[PDB]
Amino acid sequence: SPQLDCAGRILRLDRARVMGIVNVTPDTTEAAVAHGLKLVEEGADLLDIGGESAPVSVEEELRRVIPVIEQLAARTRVPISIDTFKPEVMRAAVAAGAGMINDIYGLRQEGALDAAAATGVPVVLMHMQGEPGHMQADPHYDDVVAEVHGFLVQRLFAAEMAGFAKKNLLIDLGFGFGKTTAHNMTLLARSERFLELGVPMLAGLSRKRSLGELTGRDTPSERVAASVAAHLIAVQRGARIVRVHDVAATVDALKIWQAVEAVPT
Amino acid sequence: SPQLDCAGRILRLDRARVMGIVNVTPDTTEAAVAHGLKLVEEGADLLDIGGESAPVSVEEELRRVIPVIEQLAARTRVPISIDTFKPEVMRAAVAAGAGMINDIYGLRQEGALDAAAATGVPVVLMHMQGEPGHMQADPHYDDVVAEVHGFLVQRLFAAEMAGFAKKNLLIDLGFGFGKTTAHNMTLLARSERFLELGVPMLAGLSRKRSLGELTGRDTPSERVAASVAAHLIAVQRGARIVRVHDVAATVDALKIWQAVEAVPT
Repeated sequence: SPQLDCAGRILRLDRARVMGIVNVTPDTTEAAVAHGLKLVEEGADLLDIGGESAPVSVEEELRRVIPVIEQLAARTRVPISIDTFKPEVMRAAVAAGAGMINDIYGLRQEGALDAAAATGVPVVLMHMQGEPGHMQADPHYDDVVAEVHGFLVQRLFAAEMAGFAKKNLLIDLGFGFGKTTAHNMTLLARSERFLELGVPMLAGLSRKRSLGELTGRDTPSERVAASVAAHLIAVQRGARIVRVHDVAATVDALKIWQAVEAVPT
Repeated sequence: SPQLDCAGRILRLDRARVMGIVNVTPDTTEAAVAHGLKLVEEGADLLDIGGESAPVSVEEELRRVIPVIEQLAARTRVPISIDTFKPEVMRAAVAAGAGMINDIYGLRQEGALDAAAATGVPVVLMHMQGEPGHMQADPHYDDVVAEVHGFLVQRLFAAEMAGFAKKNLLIDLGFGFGKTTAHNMTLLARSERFLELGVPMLAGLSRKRSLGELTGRDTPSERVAASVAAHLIAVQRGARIVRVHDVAATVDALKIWQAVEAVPT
């Protein structure tokens, strides 16, 4: 069973780990720092800091996330991830204490590939159809599994060629990003097939629109039970990190699961 | 796909069904009926009416549950189950419109076997160590799976000898009833073993103390996420009815499960 060296903060991947979501959007720094610490006390094994909400300028993104990373790094021991697709924010976040990069664009932004390689921290390669801010309105796939797989194969290849070590790579199937409810459930059901790529898999389905379509819950905050069910299924099918808003609820569910899995067959 | 004929109210078991818990305890009648109606609109496929809390006298148990069954039967189309171990309560409830008997004692109360046979409604044979009103302080099992199996085999045969048709029998592993948290997790993990009995399996772990022990939650109403996880796992391992307090939450989880399972492997 592998583990991540998150710039010195080790995260074992023998069991599923919970990544809490800390969005810094309008002081706002103290509120976000408090929010992360409260997620840690609820059981979060790591925190994901993001400054996007009009897309956010690099200067504003840096002003939003750097103080929150600096402070959380000094006030918790869990790995602190930076949720950005921009190379300057990757370099600066890591310099302020981030030990992981979570990139919705899959290092496809100009300079992101080389910048993330040079930081030496683990990087999550997400799949999305489209570009940050412009997701496909009518997503389409001949074979959503094969295309998401093919994309990940080539980003992983680019990462290796750009100088990455394999221990520093994760994949994320990117539920919700340019995908219908059918695409999402199909990827989730066949998600175990992506384990053949040999890197840990991160899954994020927290309060996603597809969960609401299936259950009829139009309000995202009413989608807690479905998110717990979704992340449990993702974990059963090989996801070893789950990115969630509802940390305590996900933590509780994983405890039931771990106890069930410990029984010898 | 099998089904229960609950005194004329058909309950299909092609997918897991949600049984809502309606406890009638001290106008308490109008409150319980309203609560039953609310569980139905939240999605409950059937309701379980019980008058126990100190053991309750038969006169009081009937005074509590009969009006609630009569009225709920007249205002919903769902099966109404009576949660009792007592023969008189079984006969009166079924005559008042109950279409199922849910028995913690496994028809072991004096006269229960013959009384329930004569009603003609499906009956849940639960396993418990101990007696109604006196639960075991230190439950023990050499082999909890084999012993729960052996018990259920014998209750099914005794029911067979009393005249039951198989369509009128379900089993219930009785999580929490004369069981440590460890016993519960072993039974839950290996619960698929009991599908060989050839009858539908009902699972109830809603807000149970064992979930609090696994998660650290002292408040039972703080145990929803763990109840959702437990019941999803129970359904994945063969339970086709789940008995729950948090109906809307469990329904939302089961819809996610069904959507994932509909994808072709």
